[PDB]
Amino acid sequence: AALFQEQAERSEKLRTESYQDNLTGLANRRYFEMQLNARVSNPEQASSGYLLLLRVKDLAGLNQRLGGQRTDELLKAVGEQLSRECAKYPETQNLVTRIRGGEFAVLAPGMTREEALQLAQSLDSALSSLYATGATDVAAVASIGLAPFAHGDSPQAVLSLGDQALAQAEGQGEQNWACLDGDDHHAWHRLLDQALNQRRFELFFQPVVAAQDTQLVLHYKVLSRLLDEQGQTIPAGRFLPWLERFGWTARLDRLMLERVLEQMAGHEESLALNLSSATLADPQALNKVFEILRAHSNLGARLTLEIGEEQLPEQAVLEQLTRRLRELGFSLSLQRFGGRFSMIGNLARLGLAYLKIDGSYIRAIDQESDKRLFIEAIQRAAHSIDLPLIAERVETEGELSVIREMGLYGVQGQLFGEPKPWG
Repeated sequence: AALFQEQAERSEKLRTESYQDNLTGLANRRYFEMQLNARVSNPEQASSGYLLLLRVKDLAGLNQRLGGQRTDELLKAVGEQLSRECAKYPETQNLVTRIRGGEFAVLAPGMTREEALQLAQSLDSALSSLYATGATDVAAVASIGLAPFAHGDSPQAVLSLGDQALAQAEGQGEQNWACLDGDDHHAWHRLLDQALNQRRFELFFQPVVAAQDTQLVLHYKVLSRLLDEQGQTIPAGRFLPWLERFGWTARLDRLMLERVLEQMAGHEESLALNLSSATLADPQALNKVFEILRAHSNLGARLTLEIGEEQLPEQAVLEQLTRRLRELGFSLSLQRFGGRFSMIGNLARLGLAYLKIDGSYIRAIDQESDKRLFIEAIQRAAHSIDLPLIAERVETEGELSVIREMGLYGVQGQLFGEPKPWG
């Protein structure tokens, strides 16, 4: 659509102008902070992990002794070297940002300290190449601080740990890095291998309603809750990253799909359900899934699968996945969508039930222009292709009225019910 194509550049220009640091291409502090604030809040995204704070040694000195232009060039030079080291860790993806000239950060949710230690050294070792290069004249180049943050730690709290690490690193004339101070690594292992075998995850449901008619329910997202010794539940956030460090994620989709598939034959409502990259990465349990889908031909209409915008395979494959699905009469959509159209290309070609907007963009839309603006930009470019839009993490009576002003299709979030277990 010659139309779509204009509105999908106009929307991506508007991402970059808003959330992209122009120099390095990395996220701006604004975006970054929106993520931290928005992740801690979210039971399914939080929050064990690590924080990287890097400050470059002697900004001022560098500017005098080398002048602004060759200084700017330098931070480009590190943006890169940061990304390069942070590739190995996917969770970090999209979370590498530059706060202030000379200072950058990476949120690495669900990161092992040992991983952190290794990351710092590799990064530190890699960072020095710049000095030799002639890029900087300070040999130590930059200071590296890694703060470990527990989940349930407020973002402000999380940042504060980071400042200490950087400072700790700074007060060290031997090395340039540091990290503050499992567990337990094997307890999680055993607890999880176990619960999977024993089919011991519960099915939680969150309502998704029409934005126009709040009373009108489009579908219930099925979230996951791990059980523990006392049938207490544990939320996707805490445990998910542990499935990954262990490779058991596909195990879960497979389970959580057998359970949904049965339970749906208890009623007639419409559901929605995650589908990991790790089930798509593997071709063995991936295909399992279609077979499960094939047997239950009947419910394809009532079920809808959901990938994270980050977890996408190649548009080439995606086309394959979206199609092979439609054949089974089942629907597909995207979640944690953040306007990276350039990545999809073939979107209008896919035939998605909808896109669920990462909700990091929703919180305080009424009150925060740049967000409201960026989304208006998006609905417009997905209106054209009659691809419905759903907002996650709507909590406030206000945020809602702004979406009705925006004419999005639908809403999900604390405002319409936390996730619970109704059938």
